[PDB]
Amino acid sequence: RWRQQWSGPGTTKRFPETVLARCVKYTEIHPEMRHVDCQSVWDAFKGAFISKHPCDITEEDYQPLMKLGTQTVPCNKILLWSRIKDLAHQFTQVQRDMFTLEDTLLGYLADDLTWCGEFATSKINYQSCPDWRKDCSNNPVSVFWKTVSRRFAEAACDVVHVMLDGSRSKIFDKDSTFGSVEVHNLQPEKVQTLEAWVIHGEDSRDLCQDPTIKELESIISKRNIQFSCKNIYRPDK
Amino acid sequence: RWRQQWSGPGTTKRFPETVLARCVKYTEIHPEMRHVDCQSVWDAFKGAFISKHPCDITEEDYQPLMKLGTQTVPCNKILLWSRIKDLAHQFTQVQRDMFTLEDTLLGYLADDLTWCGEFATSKINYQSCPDWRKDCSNNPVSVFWKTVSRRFAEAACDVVHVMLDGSRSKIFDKDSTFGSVEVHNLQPEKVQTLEAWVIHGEDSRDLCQDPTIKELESIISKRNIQFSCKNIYRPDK
Ligand SMILES: COCCO[C@H]1CC[C@H](Nc2cc(=O)n(C)c3ccc(-c4c[n+]([C@@H]5O[C@H](COP(=O)(O)OP(=O)(O)OC[C@H]6O[C@@H](n7cnc8c(N)ncnc87)[C@H](O)[C@@H]6O)[C@@H](O)[C@H]5O)cs4)cc23)CC1
Ligand SMILES: COCCO[C@H]1CC[C@H](Nc2cc(=O)n(C)c3ccc(-c4c[n+]([C@@H]5O[C@H](COP(=O)(O)OP(=O)(O)OC[C@H]6O[C@@H](n7cnc8c(N)ncnc87)[C@H](O)[C@@H]6O)[C@@H](O)[C@H]5O)cs4)cc23)CC1
Repeated sequence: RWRQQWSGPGTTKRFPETVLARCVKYTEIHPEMRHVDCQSVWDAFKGAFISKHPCDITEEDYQPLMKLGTQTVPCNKILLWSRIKDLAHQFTQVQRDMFTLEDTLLGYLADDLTWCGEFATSKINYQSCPDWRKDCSNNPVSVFWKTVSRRFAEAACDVVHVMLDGSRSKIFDKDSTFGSVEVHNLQPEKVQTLEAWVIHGEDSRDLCQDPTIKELESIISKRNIQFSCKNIYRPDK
Repeated sequence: RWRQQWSGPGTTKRFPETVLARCVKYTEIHPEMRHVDCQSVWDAFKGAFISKHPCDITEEDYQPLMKLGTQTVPCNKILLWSRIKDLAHQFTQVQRDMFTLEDTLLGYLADDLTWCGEFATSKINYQSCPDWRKDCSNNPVSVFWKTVSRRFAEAACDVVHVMLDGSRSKIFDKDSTFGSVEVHNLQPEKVQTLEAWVIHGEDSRDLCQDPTIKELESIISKRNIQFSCKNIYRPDK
């Protein structure tokens, strides 16, 4: 390998223009967030990773951006999800009431983008960016999602819902973002119940009996939060 | 996390003095290598990782050191090993004929040490060093062993022996240094046979029938190298 050769795709083409345009469009769907200066938002985003080594990013790097993208969503209307992105977002696009992280400004900005800096320059690396597994874990994208997913989980309250893919071999994966960051940052003072919606892909079983679901229950119970689980048998309906 | 916070142990206490002393002692066990200037060897070693980000090390970083530690060992007398370090080295300490990588100068120098640089300084990081899995793969230690193990495998010829731990659940592990670097760098022009010695830990089975051993055979066969396997039932004897 050569210096700064990473295994992952490079920064999304036209990433600066895309983030700015997404901030502009979000400010229009959500009159609550028109107080946001989108050029300031982008500057803070760029400042989090530019000129920094893309294997050495910190949560504090994103703190200016978290401040400018601070957004109050009803803490009792949070939808977490794991490995069922399409249905989770179609669900909140109908409800319009419930919020996934991608329905917040910061999640919307970053959704499906990749980015990283060419260290020791002020330039964006369009050639490759670190892969979390093969290259390094503290890369600009992974650190961003770890930090905003933790803050999203920390803000939830009352009954927190999580949509899970029942057609998977690991319905609950302790190593996912949900299993490794979000579930452990639910605050028992604010959160009374974690309710899992296990979406079936035809499986007549009670997937709340699945061993990974029982594993999730044990994690939740040890945090002094109650657990609830429901089968959703016909995702269509 | 904070900047340069790694998950692995810091550089071995007194690492510079240890590497130098080990080079001195090796030059005395092996009159063949007294042409080696140990201060030059250490300077090259230090130069490979000092002032470089410990998540961005390259094979070329170690090329000055490889040159100064060039060592000819009989290519037909190589012993590779995986997960049976103690017996493999007791074997070559008796034989004195066969060489593991730790019996070469460079392997001897680094054996059981850890090291890394504080990036943007010329100082050694004694607090922590990247863990290959949790932090980043291209760290000074992992890159060193990947590079010297590849060159060791590239130099082998005729019948190459590999000692393996038959008491393990994965007798052959495709992800080990042996499985992922060494076996794929055996040169079919030089190497006629890879012979596995599967050491038993009381298991009367033919462990050459093990599925991971058959997996190894398939890898070796696809490289146009013959395969041989032997059970060693009484490691004591
Ligand atoms: C002891 O310390 C261990 C803690 O280390 C954490 C482990 C997770 C890691 N996060 C990401 C890393 C990453 O590199 N990229 C590109 C992401 C892109 C989008 C997102 C999003 C998260 N969320 C919220 O979290 C739940 C969904 O996320 P889930 O992971 O549960 O569901 P899944 O369908 O499996 O993933 C979806 C995408 O994310 C990628 N993905 C996941 N895991 C990855 C990993 N380990 N490596 C590389 N890709 C990873 C996957 O390839 C898919 O493109 C939801 O409730 C959201 O509220 C919405 S978007 C996350 C990442 C940060 C560091
Ligand atoms: C698609 O690209 C994938 C290629 O990526 C490679 C994967 C392997 C990695 N190598 C090391 C990484 C490392 O961070 N450190 C501290 C090492 C220390 C000593 C050595 C030595 C190798 N050898 C020759 O190789 C065979 C034995 O080695 P084996 O691995 O087969 O047997 P095992 O008993 O399991 O390991 C023994 C020690 O090495 C550590 N160990 C292994 N694997 C590791 C890993 N992935 N992460 C972190 N520790 C790892 C393990 O914790 C034990 O302390 C022999 O025939 C030698 O000739 C003699 S010393 C290697 C490393 C380099 C990058």
